[PDB]
Amino acid sequence: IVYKPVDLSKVTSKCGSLGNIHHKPGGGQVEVKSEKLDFKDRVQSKIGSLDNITHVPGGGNKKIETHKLTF
Amino acid sequence: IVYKPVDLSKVTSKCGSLGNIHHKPGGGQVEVKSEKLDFKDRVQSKIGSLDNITHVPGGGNKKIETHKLTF
Amino acid sequence: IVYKPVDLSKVTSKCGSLGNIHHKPGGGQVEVKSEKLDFKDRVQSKIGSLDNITHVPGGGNKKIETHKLTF
Amino acid sequence: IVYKPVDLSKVTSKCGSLGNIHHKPGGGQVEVKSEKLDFKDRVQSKIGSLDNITHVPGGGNKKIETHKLTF
Amino acid sequence: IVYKPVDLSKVTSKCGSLGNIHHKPGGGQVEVKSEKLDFKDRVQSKIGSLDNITHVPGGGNKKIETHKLTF
Amino acid sequence: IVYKPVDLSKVTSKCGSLGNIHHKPGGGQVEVKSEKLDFKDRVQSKIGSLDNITHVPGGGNKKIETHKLTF
Repeated sequence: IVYKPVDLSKVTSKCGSLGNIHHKPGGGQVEVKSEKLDFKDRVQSKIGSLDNITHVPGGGNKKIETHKLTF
Repeated sequence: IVYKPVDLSKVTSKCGSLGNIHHKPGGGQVEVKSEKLDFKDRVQSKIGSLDNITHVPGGGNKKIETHKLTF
Repeated sequence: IVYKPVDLSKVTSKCGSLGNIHHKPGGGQVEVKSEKLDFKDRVQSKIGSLDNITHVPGGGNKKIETHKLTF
Repeated sequence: IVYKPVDLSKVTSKCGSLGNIHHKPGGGQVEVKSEKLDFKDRVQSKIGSLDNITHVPGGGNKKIETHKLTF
Repeated sequence: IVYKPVDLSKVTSKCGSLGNIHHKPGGGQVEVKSEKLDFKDRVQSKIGSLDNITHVPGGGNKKIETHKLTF
Repeated sequence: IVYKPVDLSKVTSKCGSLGNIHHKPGGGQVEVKSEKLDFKDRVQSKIGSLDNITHVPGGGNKKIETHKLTF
């Protein structure tokens, strides 16, 4: 008996933002005028911000491999 | 007995935003005038913001492999 | 018996923000005038920020390998 | 003779107001205008009050346990 | 002789107001106008009150257990 | 003779006001205008009060345990 299985395989994930091109983003003009507003609860505001924000709770890998030879 | 299976396979996921081109996005003009608004509850606001935001809780890989030879 | 299996395989995750190009981002103009606003709860505000922020609670690897020969 | 009984039991009372959620109660508007009323006997009045009041004359526990071995 | 009874039981009372959600109750408007009323006897009055009131004279637990071995 | 009974049981009362959430109670508006009222007996009045009051004449525990071995 000759037992010579070969694994050359690939298992791949490419997830999120990959290989994107952003050429001169936000070259324009933003004007905000606010006089006398009242806010009674939470405010989240972004004006002209252009941040890059990444969250990756994923992307984990398992390899499990079992060999048994019983004579 | 000769046992010689060969695995050259590929398993691939490409998920989200891959290989996109954004050329001069947001080259225009944004004007916001707000006098005397009143807000009783949460406000979330974006003006000309243009952020890149990526969340990936996915993209995890499992390989499970098992071999037995019984004689 | 000859038992000579071969594994040359790859298990790979590419998750988050990879190989992106940002060329002259935020070259434009942001003006904010805010006179006499009132805030009774939490404010979070970003103006022209352009931050890079990464959270990676993921990306963990397990390899489990088992061998037994019983005679 | 082997006398090995086992009690892992639970006797539980959950009585009154438990695990309730009250989100922004009384967020509205109450106006009371009274000009020239006359009251010849006891007045008890609540306007917009929103109190929490708890009376617990109950909720007591009794355990009685008795063993006898007679030979 | 082997005497090994097992009690894993649960006896539970859940009485009153449990696990309720009240979301923005009393968010509206109440107006009371009273010019020249006359009251000859006791007045009890609630306007927009929204109180939480709990009375629990109940909710008591009694466990009685008895063992005897006679030989 | 082996006499080895086991009690790991629980007797529990949870009575009154437990694990409740009150989020922003009484965030609204209360106005009381009273010109020239007359009161000839006791007045008890609450306006916008929002009190927490607890009375616990209950909640007592009694445990009685008895053993005898007679030979």
